Amino acid sequence: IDVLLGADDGSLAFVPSEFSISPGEKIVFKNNAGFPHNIVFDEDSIPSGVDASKISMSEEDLLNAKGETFEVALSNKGEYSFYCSPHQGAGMVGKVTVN
Ligand SMILES: [Cu+]
Repeated sequence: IDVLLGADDGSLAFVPSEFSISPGEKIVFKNNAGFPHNIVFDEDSIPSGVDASKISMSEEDLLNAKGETFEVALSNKGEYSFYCSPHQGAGMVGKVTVN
C-alpha cells in the first residue's frame, strides 16, 4: 500500500491514514507535501512484543524532500498507531491494522 505524507492540498495528513494490510505487506510512505515528515510507530500502541525501532524512523530522522520514501513491512497481527513527529499535534497521525 502507498501512503502520501501530506495531502495534495498541503494538509498535514497521511493519505490514507487508517488502513488494513496483510502480514508481510509493504507500506511505502512517500513525501508529498508539507515536509519535512517522518513516520514513528507508537511503542505503547503497537502489537506486544513488536520492536518499534525495526518498523519506525527515529523521531530525529526526517524525509525532507519531495518523493523520498520510507518503506516498512509489518508481520505481527494487530493494530499499529503511528505519527509524524513534527506534525503530530496538527493531527498527522494514523493507524494500520495487520489482519
Ligand atoms: Cu508529517
